[PDB]
Amino acid sequence: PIVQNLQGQMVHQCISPRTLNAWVKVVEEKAFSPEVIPMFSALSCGATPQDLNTMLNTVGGHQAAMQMLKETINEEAAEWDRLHPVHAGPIAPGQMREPRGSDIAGTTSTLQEQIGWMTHNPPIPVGEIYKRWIILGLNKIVRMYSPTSILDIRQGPKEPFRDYVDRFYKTLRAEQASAATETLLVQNANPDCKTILKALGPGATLEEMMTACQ
Amino acid sequence: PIVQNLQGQMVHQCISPRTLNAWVKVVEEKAFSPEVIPMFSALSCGATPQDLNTMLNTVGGHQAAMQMLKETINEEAAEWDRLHPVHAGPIAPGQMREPRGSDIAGTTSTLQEQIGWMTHNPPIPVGEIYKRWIILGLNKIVRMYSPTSILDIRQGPKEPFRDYVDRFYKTLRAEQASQEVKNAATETLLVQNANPDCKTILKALGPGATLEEMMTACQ
Amino acid sequence: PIVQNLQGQMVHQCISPRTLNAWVKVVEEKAFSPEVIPMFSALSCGATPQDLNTMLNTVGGHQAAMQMLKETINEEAAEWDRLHPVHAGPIAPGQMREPRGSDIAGTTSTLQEQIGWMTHNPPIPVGEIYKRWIILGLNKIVRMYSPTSILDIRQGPKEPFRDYVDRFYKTLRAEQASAATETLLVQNANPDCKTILKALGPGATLEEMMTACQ
Amino acid sequence: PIVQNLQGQMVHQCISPRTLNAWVKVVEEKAFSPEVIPMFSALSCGATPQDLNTMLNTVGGHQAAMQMLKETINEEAAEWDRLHPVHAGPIAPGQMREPRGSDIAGTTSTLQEQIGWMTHNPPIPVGEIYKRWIILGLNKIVRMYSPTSILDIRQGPKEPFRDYVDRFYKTLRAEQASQEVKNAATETLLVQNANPDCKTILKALGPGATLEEMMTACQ
Amino acid sequence: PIVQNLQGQMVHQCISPRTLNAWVKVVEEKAFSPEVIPMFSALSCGATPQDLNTMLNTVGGHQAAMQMLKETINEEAAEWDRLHPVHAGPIAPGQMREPRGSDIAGTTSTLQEQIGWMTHNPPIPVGEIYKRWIILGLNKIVRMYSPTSILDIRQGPKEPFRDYVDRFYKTLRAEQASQEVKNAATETLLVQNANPDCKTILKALGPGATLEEMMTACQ
Amino acid sequence: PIVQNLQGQMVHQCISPRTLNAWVKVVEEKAFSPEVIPMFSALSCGATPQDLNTMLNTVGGHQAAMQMLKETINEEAAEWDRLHPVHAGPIAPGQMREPRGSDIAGTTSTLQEQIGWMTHNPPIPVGEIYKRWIILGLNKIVRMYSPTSILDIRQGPKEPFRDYVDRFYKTLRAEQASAATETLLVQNANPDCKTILKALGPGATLEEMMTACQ
Ligand SMILES: C[C@@H]1CN(c2ccc3c(=O)n(-c4ccc(Cl)c5c(NS(C)(=O)=O)nn(C)c45)c([C@H](Cc4cc(F)cc(F)c4)NC(=O)Cn4nc(C(F)F)c5c4C(F)(F)[C@@H]4C[C@H]54)nc3c2)C[C@H](C)O1
Ligand SMILES: C[C@@H]1CN(c2ccc3c(=O)n(-c4ccc(Cl)c5c(NS(C)(=O)=O)nn(C)c45)c([C@H](Cc4cc(F)cc(F)c4)NC(=O)Cn4nc(C(F)F)c5c4C(F)(F)[C@@H]4C[C@H]54)nc3c2)C[C@H](C)O1
Ligand SMILES: C[C@@H]1CN(c2ccc3c(=O)n(-c4ccc(Cl)c5c(NS(C)(=O)=O)nn(C)c45)c([C@H](Cc4cc(F)cc(F)c4)NC(=O)Cn4nc(C(F)F)c5c4C(F)(F)[C@@H]4C[C@H]54)nc3c2)C[C@H](C)O1
Ligand SMILES: C[C@@H]1CN(c2ccc3c(=O)n(-c4ccc(Cl)c5c(NS(C)(=O)=O)nn(C)c45)c([C@H](Cc4cc(F)cc(F)c4)NC(=O)Cn4nc(C(F)F)c5c4C(F)(F)[C@@H]4C[C@H]54)nc3c2)C[C@H](C)O1
Ligand SMILES: C[C@@H]1CN(c2ccc3c(=O)n(-c4ccc(Cl)c5c(NS(C)(=O)=O)nn(C)c45)c([C@H](Cc4cc(F)cc(F)c4)NC(=O)Cn4nc(C(F)F)c5c4C(F)(F)[C@@H]4C[C@H]54)nc3c2)C[C@H](C)O1
Ligand SMILES: C[C@@H]1CN(c2ccc3c(=O)n(-c4ccc(Cl)c5c(NS(C)(=O)=O)nn(C)c45)c([C@H](Cc4cc(F)cc(F)c4)NC(=O)Cn4nc(C(F)F)c5c4C(F)(F)[C@@H]4C[C@H]54)nc3c2)C[C@H](C)O1
Repeated sequence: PIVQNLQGQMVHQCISPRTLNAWVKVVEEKAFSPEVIPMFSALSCGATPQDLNTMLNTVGGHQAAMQMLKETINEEAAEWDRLHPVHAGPIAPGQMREPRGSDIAGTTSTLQEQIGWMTHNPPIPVGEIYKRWIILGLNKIVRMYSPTSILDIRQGPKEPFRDYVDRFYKTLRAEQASAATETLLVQNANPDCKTILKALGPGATLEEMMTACQ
Repeated sequence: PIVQNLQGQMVHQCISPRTLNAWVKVVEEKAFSPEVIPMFSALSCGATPQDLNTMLNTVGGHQAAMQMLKETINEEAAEWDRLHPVHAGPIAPGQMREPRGSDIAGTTSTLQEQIGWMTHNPPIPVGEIYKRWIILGLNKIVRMYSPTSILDIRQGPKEPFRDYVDRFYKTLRAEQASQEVKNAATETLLVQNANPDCKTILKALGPGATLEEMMTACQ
Repeated sequence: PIVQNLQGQMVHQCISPRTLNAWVKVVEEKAFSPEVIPMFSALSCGATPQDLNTMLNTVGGHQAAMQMLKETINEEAAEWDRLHPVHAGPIAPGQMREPRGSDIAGTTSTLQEQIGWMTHNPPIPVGEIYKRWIILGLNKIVRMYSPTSILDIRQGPKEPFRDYVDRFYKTLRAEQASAATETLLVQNANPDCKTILKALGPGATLEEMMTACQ
Repeated sequence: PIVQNLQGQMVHQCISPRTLNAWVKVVEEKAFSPEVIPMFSALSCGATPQDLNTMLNTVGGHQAAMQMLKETINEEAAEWDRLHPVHAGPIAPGQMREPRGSDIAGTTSTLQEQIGWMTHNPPIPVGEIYKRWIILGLNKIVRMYSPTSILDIRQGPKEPFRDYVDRFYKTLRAEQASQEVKNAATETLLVQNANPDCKTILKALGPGATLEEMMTACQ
Repeated sequence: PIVQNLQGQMVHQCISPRTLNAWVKVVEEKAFSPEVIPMFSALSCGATPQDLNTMLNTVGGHQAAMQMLKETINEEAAEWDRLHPVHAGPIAPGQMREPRGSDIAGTTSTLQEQIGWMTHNPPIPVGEIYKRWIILGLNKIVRMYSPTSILDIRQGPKEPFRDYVDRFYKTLRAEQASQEVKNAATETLLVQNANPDCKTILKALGPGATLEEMMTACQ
Repeated sequence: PIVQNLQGQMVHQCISPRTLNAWVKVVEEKAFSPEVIPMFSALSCGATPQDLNTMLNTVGGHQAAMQMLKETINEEAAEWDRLHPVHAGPIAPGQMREPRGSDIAGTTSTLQEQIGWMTHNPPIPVGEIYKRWIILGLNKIVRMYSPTSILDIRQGPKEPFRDYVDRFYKTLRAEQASAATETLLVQNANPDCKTILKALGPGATLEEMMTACQ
């Protein structure tokens, strides 16, 4: 990653073994549960495109997801190239070239070039641009890996309301990855709780609803 | 988080994997037992709003509690906006804007804006303001997750007094109430709901006895 | 805590996750065995009152003990207020106020005020004062949690002398938490060892005693 | 490894126990699954040739693979010597010599010589050159350890499409081939070797469908 | 402990949780096997007397050994006071006092006094002096905890020579004796107490054979 | 160890608990498998003779090996003393003395003297000299602990060639610790693989051999 040293300057630092392992293990433990995306984003704080590729290349399995991710990255990179076409020809000696999409993804750029862009004045934040594309792709994967539509999360006749609400927002977390939808919560409650929730009224907070269905 | 460097400057530092994992694991292990709140507050020392959202977003499960937390944050943010309204209309290009409640919550503000506020002179401590809101929400969650009411904690006939007092204060710790209200609950209930053998001993010590004296006398 | 940076100045630092976890785990593993007190004192090196309250608030269970601790703190704080009463009235603009007992305990003081006291020239070491009160209370808890009086640690007829001595000083550790008492060691030995210890003489070292009863 | 200090200088630092253990454990856990290569490259960030040899020498078992690695290194070192021959004959006493391939591999060079090359102005990045050789050797090993050929990955009649695509790209990941060759293999095989029900759905999407569209359609 | 900072000054640093835990765990795992002593000495690198007491006080159990340690410390402290008596009578207010044995042991000295002595110019290394006393006490404890005497280590009839030599030097390592005495024990016992088949082979090598030659010959 | 601080100067640092534990655990897990030697050498980066003695004194068991190591060290130290005899007599006040072999081994030198030698201009690298002697001794131990001669690693009739090659080079690793020997690999292969390897020809790489015997 690129971070600040004790002195105040922006310098490259190796990715730490702790970071590497934490990322591999969260995917081993949780696959593409929604909380894997904020974990990715935090563990890639300050990352270069090289570091982002390292993180993704160390995922064990899930290679269909990783190919979908590559396809998303290539779509965003094409849009980048359409918005920011690069000068064709040899670049001036010693000077910074403009990054294309495959440079942002770390495929056609060197680490030194990535550092140059990310620390230039003004900077071209190629790590953050690439991370945005990766997170867009990972949100698609989350939604796809979600096993159940929110329309089908419905409270069982013996199911505690809190357990139902947990299932509902766990599912909505994934489904929304990539408003009124939350009104399904009352619609999909069981008859005893729905009767209580309807008499409660429509301005009730979730806390009020959960207390009333205790 | 924001930390001091050797030049004396306050600067951004990435949240550590150790911190991230520690928070996820405390919720895995303890759910919303009362000690989760002080652990959250300490693990979020120096946190930006971004970092606070990262910590909450990484909680596994408990999504009903997380939605309740979001509703508490929105309530506090609305009160912030009532107390500290931001003057409407475009502002001078290139200058620092004033944060509204959704800025403090990290929803409508960038990291750079959060750093700018937190290191301004004088600082606008948006991380600490948001943390206060989150802690208010967690207090509500701990009360809701508590499986026992303090009125139902009564000493068993074969129950050691220390075990009863442990249950009593475990339950009271999770209630949401001022210390004045909590300590009044103790004056009203603790001796009253001891078992007959212990209660006769405790009444003889008088209303001035310390807990140490009560526990030693019932050992 | 407040510690020295690489440069030589006293600054506030966040409590580390490692410290937080170590403290919670020693209480989970050992409850109020005597060695928990020196572990507390070392893990709270440099602590502010805020940090000390953090450490205590993260203890799982043992809430009767924690209430006893609060009562001890309030007694010491009252004694503080009796010895160091604070000026009544508004304090001069920009100047340091005097801490009362509830300020030392972190209840009515801010972190910034705690830092100010602890780094002032001369300092008011409110972290160390509060830690003394906490350790006084924890020593009371240790003694109370001790299951057996030292008078009742008596060597069994088949019990190796070393195992007995281990039980004796384990118990004395807790009982003394808050001289001649150690002469109980010979008094409470079994007949075969007592016969050997008495013939050894009264100046014997523990090593000499243990060797002789091997 | 070589790292920057506060005076801005590049200086040697000892390899950490955490790094050493992380590498030994990834080989223990994953053997030569493809992700071992990116993990090796990241854990050897800033490595000298000495450090690279330390990492390889600490691998437990897999000594046939390690001997194959040494043979690849010797092949690359010979090509280095053909492209960049070192002028024969004694050189000026006290001056920096030019590295030959066995110097880059850490066999005939001292640590001090490696530091000298890596921090020279301009640098001779012998750690990065050796690492490239090692990665070429590991690519060969991963292909050899792969238990399946991409031609034998065919969807089972009861196999979820996502599980089949996972197997397909797990296998393709281990093959040693340009991305052009690998993606041609996909165009030639992935739909062709789907099971009848999935294949009829995929053919109807057309050759332009994305993998997301294919996987969603076969769910 | 006392450590160097960037300004070149020796300054106090808090004992780390990692150090604390490492020491408690080595005693949990190994009790007073001989390697506990070098581990104690290394983990107490730079320690003040306060830190040394912290380490000892955190040992779980083994309180007979801990009391023996205190008695050894008091013996050494008394010898310190005989060799380096502190002039009696009040001293100049505000100046550094001289440490007596109980000051070195951390009992009658403050942390500030310990820092003052250890960083004085010239230093009075009270941490190192106390550590020497503790190590003398631990040497006694290791000898006492050893379950075997070197006279009772004799090779079994089916016992590999290497296993016998391992037992022999494990036992000798725990004895409390100069290296001269220990190596004389080896010359007197090791070959003598080998089993008949090994003993005939070892006698033929002669009294000049190395242990490597003895072990290779009896393999 | 002696290492560089953030500022660029060579200073003594305590051995870390992590290093201490890693070394003890690799010997617990692997005894004297060949990879223990490169692990030792890396974990002792920058070590003083004191630190090297610490590392060896913390090995659990294997005390016959450790005595063999001491005997190797004493042989190398005697050779040192023969090559670099020290001045007999009192050394000049305030000046550096010359190390003898037992000084290099940490037996008759203080830590301060070790630091002085290792940081002098020019330096006497007593840590590295001692480490060389230790590694010479550890290589002897590896070879001795190896259970099987390379002459006796022979492929079974049903044994996969890769598994045989693994056994062969695992054994050669240890045997060589302290060229044509690798031609035993074809000699010691089973009849089916030997037939294939001989028809392959004599210039084949190991990769070619392993592929052909798949
Ligand atoms: C000498 C150094 C070079 N070091 C480099 C250098 C550059 C790149 C580098 O640039 N990228 C890189 C980034 C972004 C794009 Cl879009 C491309 C790209 N686009 S393309 C021409 O259309 O295929 N090609 N590459 C190479 C891209 C990649 C990507 C990263 C990735 C992106 C993703 F989204 C999902 C991920 F898991 C990983 N890794 C792969 O691709 C690996 N892989 N291989 C196959 C094929 F066998 F089936 C498959 C993958 C897979 F992605 F895992 C997925 C299952 C399918 N690694 C690299 C590694 C590695 C080191 C060990 O030594
Ligand atoms: C590109 C970056 C951007 N990165 C950002 C940026 C900004 C915000 C960011 O600002 N916030 C944020 C903070 C505070 C407020 Cl009040 C709001 C808000 N108020 S609102 C319009 O009324 O819905 N909206 N958001 C987005 C808010 C949040 C909150 C945080 C949270 C607050 C809480 F209290 C409890 C928590 F566990 C987590 N996370 C969510 O909301 C996720 N979530 N989704 C649903 C729904 F799908 F089912 C549910 C949650 C849930 F909260 F967990 C709860 C179960 C219900 N994350 C963010 C992430 C993520 C990263 C991977 O990539
Ligand atoms: C916004 C911030 C504010 N952050 C603060 C700020 C201030 C204080 C802060 O000042 N203190 C604090 C310090 C010292 C004193 Cl004496 C008092 C005090 N004296 S009093 C008016 O007589 O009750 N009141 N308080 C609040 C005191 C405390 C004490 C500490 C403690 C002292 C003890 F000795 C034993 C401990 F385990 C913990 N924690 C509690 O009290 C918690 N608690 N609650 C009950 C009640 F439900 F049953 C019980 C406890 C219990 F102690 F555990 C025990 C079982 C009984 N935490 C605080 C937390 C928390 C953070 C998450 O967000
Ligand atoms: C005093 C110090 C010196 N410290 C040094 C110094 C220099 C080198 C050093 O330079 N290299 C080094 C690097 C690159 C090349 Cl190509 C050569 C080379 N080419 S060659 C003349 O053709 O054999 N020889 N060496 C020594 C090379 C090596 C290589 C590294 C390696 C490369 C690889 F690719 C795969 C690996 F796992 C490890 N380690 C080995 O070789 C060990 N080994 N031994 C045998 C044989 F016994 F059975 C086998 C191995 C094996 F490789 F594991 C494989 C199973 C076969 N270690 C070194 C160690 C060790 C320390 C403890 O103390
Ligand atoms: C306010 C702070 C003050 N903090 C201090 C301050 C000072 C000292 C401090 O100075 N020392 C200290 C150092 C050296 C000497 Cl020789 C003495 C001494 N000599 S004496 C007058 O003859 O008894 N007295 N003390 C207090 C000494 C000790 C010693 C250390 C020790 C030395 C040993 F060798 C073996 C050890 F395991 C530990 N710890 C004990 O003694 C505890 N203990 N108690 C008993 C008895 F109850 F059963 C027993 C022990 C025992 F030692 F474990 C052993 C089983 C017998 N701790 C201290 C703690 C503790 C913190 C939580 O809060
Ligand atoms: C006050 C400080 C002093 N601190 C010191 C200071 C100095 C030295 C110090 O100098 N060395 C030291 C270094 C090198 C040499 Cl060659 C000698 C030496 N040569 S000799 C006169 O011929 O015996 N004597 N010593 C003391 C030497 C040693 C060696 C190291 C070692 C070298 C080896 F190769 C293999 C190892 F495992 C360890 N440790 C031992 O010897 C321990 N030991 N004891 C016996 C005996 F009981 F059976 C046996 C060992 C054994 F080695 F393990 C092996 C099983 C046989 N430790 C020391 C510790 C320890 C601390 C806790 O407190």
